[PDB]
Amino acid sequence: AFDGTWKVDRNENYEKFMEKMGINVVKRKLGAHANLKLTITQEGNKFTVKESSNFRNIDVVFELGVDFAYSLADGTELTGTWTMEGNKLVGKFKRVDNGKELIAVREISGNELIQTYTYEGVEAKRIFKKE
Repeated sequence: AFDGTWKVDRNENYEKFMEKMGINVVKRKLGAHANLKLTITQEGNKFTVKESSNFRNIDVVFELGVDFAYSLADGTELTGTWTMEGNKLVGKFKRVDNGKELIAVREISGNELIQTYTYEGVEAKRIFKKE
């Protein structure tokens, strides 16, 4: 493992969007409604290896600083960057829905992870990770 694998959660869009975005009938709550495993390992300027989620499971593509634009569980809505060293995270782009560029944190604490996503402005996170 380049850094770890630690795996459950993510931030709640299910909260952000729940609280602010659109909320509705938990439509854009991609925040919480799935198990997932997160791993990150290949080159050293990277953080990327993780195939597990409620239905799909594969997540392996990163750069010293990039993320994707697609919708984590809908049409297409996401940003691309993630720029840090492997120890912390900070990288961001604007979403796909039109453009919300905000995302910056590593998920790490003793062993507990923190994925803080953002979008125009909402940071939010939910994770308790790693065995």
